[PDB]
Amino acid sequence: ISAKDLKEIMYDHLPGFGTAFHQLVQVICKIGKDNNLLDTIHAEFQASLADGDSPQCALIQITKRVPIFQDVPPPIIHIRSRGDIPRACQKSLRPAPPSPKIDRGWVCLFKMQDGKTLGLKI
Amino acid sequence: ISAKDLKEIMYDHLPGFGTAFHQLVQVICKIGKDNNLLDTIHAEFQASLADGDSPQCALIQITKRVPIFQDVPPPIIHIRSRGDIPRACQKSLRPAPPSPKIDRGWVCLFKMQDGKTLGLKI
Amino acid sequence: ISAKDLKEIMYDHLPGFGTAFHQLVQVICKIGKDNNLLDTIHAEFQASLADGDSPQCALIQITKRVPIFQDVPPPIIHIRSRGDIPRACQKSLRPAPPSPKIDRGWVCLFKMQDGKTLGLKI
Amino acid sequence: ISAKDLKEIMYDHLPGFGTAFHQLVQVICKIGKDNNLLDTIHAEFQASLADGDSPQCALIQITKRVPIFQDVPPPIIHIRSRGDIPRACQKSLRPAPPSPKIDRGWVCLFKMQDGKTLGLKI
RNA sequence: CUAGACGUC
RNA sequence: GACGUCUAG
RNA sequence: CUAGACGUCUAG
RNA sequence: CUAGACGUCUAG
Repeated sequence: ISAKDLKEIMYDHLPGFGTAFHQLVQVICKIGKDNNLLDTIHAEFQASLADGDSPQCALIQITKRVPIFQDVPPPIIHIRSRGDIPRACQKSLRPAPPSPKIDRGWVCLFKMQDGKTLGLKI
Repeated sequence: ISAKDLKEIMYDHLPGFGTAFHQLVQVICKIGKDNNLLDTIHAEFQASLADGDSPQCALIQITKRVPIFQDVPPPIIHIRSRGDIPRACQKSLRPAPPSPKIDRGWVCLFKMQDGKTLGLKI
Repeated sequence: ISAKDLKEIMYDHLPGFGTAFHQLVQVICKIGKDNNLLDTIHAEFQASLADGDSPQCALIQITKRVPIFQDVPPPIIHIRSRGDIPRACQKSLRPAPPSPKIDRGWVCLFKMQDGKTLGLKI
Repeated sequence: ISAKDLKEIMYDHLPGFGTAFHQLVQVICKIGKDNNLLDTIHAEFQASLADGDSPQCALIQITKRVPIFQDVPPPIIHIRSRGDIPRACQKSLRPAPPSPKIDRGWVCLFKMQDGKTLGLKI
């Protein structure tokens, strides 16, 4: 399975667009492709859904049960302005703690070119 | 001159915990113990230290300068989940080439019960 | 200044290997890198040395004088056994209090897979 | 294939008792066992048989063709008297060079507890 | 771990 | 500054 | 020269 | 164990 196919598959289950969970889909598929775990993640998403878990719940479970998400920091994405971040994410931005953890809700860190940093927290 | 004393000596010089180099210590000491070459391995480790080599570089020198590490394949270590691999090792896992060699940086091969196989590469 | 460069600078002034101060160097450089205080830490280290303080004293003064080490808790490090902690650090290990502070000598917290927790205290 | 079964497969081709070659069978099976090379060693034993080589010759072909036997030293076997060595081996004992190698005919080293040492050379 | 060469915003 | 590949210790 | 041997060395 | 190379000795 490809990262794009899993992204699309996870998306078709998500309500709205550009929410924190879409960003999390992006992060999960990115890191998962980077260490050849797309397969396992796919399996876990499917399991979780089949178990009656909501897709957001499933994604969170991936963050907690897939080992790579315990060891990687939330990815840093460089952006231009705070307005580049989708509106559904706006009210979910907050100053980053010393060690933000993916399995504790930290999807990514938005590092702006003027120095500012805002974390995306679920 | 025991595998444990050598393990402890090497660990005492290394930064971090559960890193690729700790695992490499494990492999080096296993093979050395298995063929009574511990003394040699030790001699080479301190010779390298005497050359100004980093402890990491020294372990690598062991693999390059002691001939047996040219002849044995990276060991296969069977594990249940990928989460049995230490956190520091996670970002060093990658698909194995056809004939991976220890003296080229391939510490070991992790065989997962789900079929997956990933090599540990420095 | 990069964390690795600062790490080597600080190491070059430290006696022995795998002491509590080596691990403390690792902690200081890790956190300092996590928020660009590398410059500040470097300046502080160098000023202290020029004033005639031992490098050990300089490191401790860092934990006391640089504000980040009063806002962050001692990092938690996952390891398998107590025998993974370097020998020079062994007699410096002890049960952790409720709120260990970096500026009070608490370098890191070792979390073992047996549940047990040991702090490294200077 | 276990070390004992292969030991026997190798024995069943050998004449006499307590010969240098029975001892060599032991050395080969030990080393192959220690580095999990029993399968390949076996494979070479029959390849040699398929060439029409004498079984003794076949074993020597193992020493020549599987690389590890260039790199592990002849094993030290501790004994009490020279009369502890099987008689068929007596006529093959002689002083050991600084670095005796298995692929050059040095099966093992007989070490007396008084310190004196005799090599077994085919 | 580190060095060299090359590629990418 | 962040990545990638190859090579070497 | 031929044939039996013993040593040394090389090779499988 | 086997084959080469080189010496040596013994015999015819």
